[PDB]
Amino acid sequence: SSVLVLGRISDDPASHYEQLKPLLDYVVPRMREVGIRRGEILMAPDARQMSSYLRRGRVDWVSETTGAAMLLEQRGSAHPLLMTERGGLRDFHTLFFVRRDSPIHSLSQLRGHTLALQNASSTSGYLLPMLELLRNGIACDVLLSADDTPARGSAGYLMVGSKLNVAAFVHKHLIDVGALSNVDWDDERHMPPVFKRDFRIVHRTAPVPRAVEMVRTGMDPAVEQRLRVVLLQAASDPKAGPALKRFFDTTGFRPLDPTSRRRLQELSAGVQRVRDHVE
Repeated sequence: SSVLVLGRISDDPASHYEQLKPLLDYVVPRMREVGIRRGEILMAPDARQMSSYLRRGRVDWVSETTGAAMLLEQRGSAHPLLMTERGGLRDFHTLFFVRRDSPIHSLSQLRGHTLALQNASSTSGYLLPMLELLRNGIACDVLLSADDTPARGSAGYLMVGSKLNVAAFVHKHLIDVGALSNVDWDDERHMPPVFKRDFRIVHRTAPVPRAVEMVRTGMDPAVEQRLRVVLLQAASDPKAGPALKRFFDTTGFRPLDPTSRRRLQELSAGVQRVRDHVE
């Protein structure tokens, strides 16, 4: 509580540490006037455990994609501070893709076929695609392995972890359809051009805001206000551009406007619906 703890949900803590530390080092000295003296990094493996840390006060601030953010909010653990723009983009969406040779040409044809998804905390790799299926009445059962097959008339999904794995499993004929964000699609670490050229897009979800800064339930109001101000000013401060670069290429923060708020509400309902019906 004289300590500011920055975190994120992470399956690779050793590598995401470097993305958080620079910005934290920029932030902490500018927070002295509200009682902050030092900064710490605490990451968690999924949204459930991050919520626990949030609720117990072990983490103060996380920067997340908006579906993941709403998981945190729904679990009583955090609330939005600022909207975050990354890679020059305020928004993103999910796309579904197949091998070009695939008999699949539309979302509806997922019925009877498999879907590669990322992890349960992924906005673009889990929450958006499942929501889209729910919306189209397309049942999707968890499959246990790559030998497991969907129900006739339902889709089934296989959790493969990484974004590269979604692309890999689909390229190699192990799964019929993959889900990635439009942004991951043009990112060569996650969608290698040797795979991409064999793929075809068959469906796009509506866009959502890309990311949000969230702060924990019970944060002291003054610390909250000052962190907000600091982050708002960081964008236009050359002393922060390198750290912002590292902070998932953050190119912008902006206030929660009524539009972004209602879009988060919409998203939250949708995420609550995924959660309710994929328990």
